Amino acid sequence: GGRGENFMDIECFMVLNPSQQLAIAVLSLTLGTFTVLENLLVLCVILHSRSLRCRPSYHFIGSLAVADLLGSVIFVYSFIDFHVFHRKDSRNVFLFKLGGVTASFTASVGSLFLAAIDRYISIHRPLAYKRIVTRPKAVVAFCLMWTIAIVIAVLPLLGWNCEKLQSVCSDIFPHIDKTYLMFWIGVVSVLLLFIVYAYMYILWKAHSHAVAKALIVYGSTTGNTEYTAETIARELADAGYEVDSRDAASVEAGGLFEGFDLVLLGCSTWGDDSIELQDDFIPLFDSLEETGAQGRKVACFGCGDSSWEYFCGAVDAIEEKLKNLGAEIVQDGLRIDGDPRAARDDIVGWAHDVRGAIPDQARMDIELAKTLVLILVVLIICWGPLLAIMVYDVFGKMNKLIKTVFAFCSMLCLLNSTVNPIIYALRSKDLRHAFRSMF
Ligand SMILES: Cc1cc2nc3c(=O)[nH]c(=O)nc-3n(C[C@H](O)[C@H](O)[C@H](O)COP(=O)(O)O)c2cc1C
Repeated sequence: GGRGENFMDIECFMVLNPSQQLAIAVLSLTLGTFTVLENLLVLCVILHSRSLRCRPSYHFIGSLAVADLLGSVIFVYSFIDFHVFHRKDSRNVFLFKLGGVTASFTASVGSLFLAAIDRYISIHRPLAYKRIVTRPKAVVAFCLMWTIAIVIAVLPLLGWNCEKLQSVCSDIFPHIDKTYLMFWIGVVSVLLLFIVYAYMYILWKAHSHAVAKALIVYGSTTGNTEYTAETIARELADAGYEVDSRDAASVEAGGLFEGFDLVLLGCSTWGDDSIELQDDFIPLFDSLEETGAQGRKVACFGCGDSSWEYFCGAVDAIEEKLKNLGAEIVQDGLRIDGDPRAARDDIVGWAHDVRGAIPDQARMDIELAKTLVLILVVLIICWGPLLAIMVYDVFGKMNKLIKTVFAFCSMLCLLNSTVNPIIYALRSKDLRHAFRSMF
């Protein structure tokens, strides 16, 4: 060529111009540069803090984030190198760009593979897991994995080709050998098929010991016990519980506590002359034996005022019935005098003591399993469609329609690298603190 065989030179069927050309250009460039910076931000907090670069779990995030960065950098580079300067790509300069993107996804799948192995060791060798998967072990596994990932990108650059082999070309990518894609597609397809199976088994094994779901049922008229429950809700949410907070007026007692292994009942006391539970709680209290409390871990809280004869008599009545039902009361009830906002240190302190009802390792294994499946599903949603396009290319021919959706499916591949740093921020509670360490 000619017009040039250039990276990001797609068929570009244009419904509207030049607003599309102008607006999509700025939009796509801004999206790309945002990714490079936000994945550069993830790379920073990890290398910056020692409490994380010694963890084997952050050798997994850092690997993903530098894979996301390798691709987002190639995106912005090739976008500004062609849509702004209109420069031409030779054979090697083209394959290097494409190989970089290919390497970014390879290492991403390779990282999810190593994570599955770590979880398999945690499942099969829970006792000695800490001494098996160590910082020097994790570095070697990831360094090896990247060299295997890089090698595949360079293989096309180096040997496999249309030009060098005079082989059948790919209808999507210039210079690319069709039989190389079969090898590439098959390798990642097998790995992903295993990772999908593994991540399901990992998550299933993580629920065999414990689920990490807390239930909070509160009865409140003024809102003091609602504020108390919402405060307890966020402390348990940070500590790795899937917290479900419900007003007593909206629940049915039958089988209420099923599926939860921590249940926190809160109720205010309204003894005008006697002792009475908050009215929305009474229906639950009267049918409490239907909830499934026997053997379950529970604890009570409630707002009251000491100038009444029976200070927080409601939590007394609930705890006594929970004892009579064979519930496992984890600790003594929280009794808040006066305004709960003026006693927040106790509410948070109590929630911290209740937190230990389920061991840290069980909750941590569940959020690790939950986090991995989210990374995986996002990766299948974004990169999946593009892979399906490449499958259409190798076996049979393309279609005019598949060449058009490819322009938008390839943009899905980019926003996978943008939401992964967002996923790390929402689930890795330690990364948030390391971030705030640098203000
Ligand atoms: C009519 C009335 C009766 C009350 N009786 C008691 C009581 O017997 N024992 C107690 O500890 N507090 C009693 N209180 C105080 C409430 O429990 C207190 O106002 C509580 O903070 C309100 O809870 P809530 O806003 O979450 O519904 C009573 C308050 C009122 C207005």
